[PDB]
Amino acid sequence: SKYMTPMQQKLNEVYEAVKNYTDKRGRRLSAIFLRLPSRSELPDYYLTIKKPMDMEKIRSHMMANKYQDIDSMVEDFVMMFNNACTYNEPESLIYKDALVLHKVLLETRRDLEGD
Ligand SMILES: CCc1n[nH]c2oc(=O)c3ccccc3c12
Repeated sequence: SKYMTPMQQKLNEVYEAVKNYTDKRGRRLSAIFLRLPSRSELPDYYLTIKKPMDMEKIRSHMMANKYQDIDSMVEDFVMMFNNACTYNEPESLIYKDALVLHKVLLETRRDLEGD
């Protein structure tokens, strides 16, 4: 009950790798991605993005034990970063940060392929 299954441990490790990542200056890139603002605060996002995603949604799904494999969680992260890179321009910091975290995600999945 305290003890997570191997799949649960792996899901958590991937999630935490993205969440905890800090650049060389100590900035936690996940900060902005934790929770989307509301429809009144970010209207153009909701009018243009088909499938809203934030890390709270991912975390809630993980904590409900609803991901069956690592690929399913990775797909939600990838959706989130592609959403960020669709809504925001390439010159923007949120776009750039999404690309870094997307690399962190994939590198973490690859680092754990034998686990
Ligand atoms: C202002 C917050 C923000 N602007 N553009 C965004 O794109 C996103 O994909 C996203 C995902 C989770 C939390 C915030 C944002 C976001």
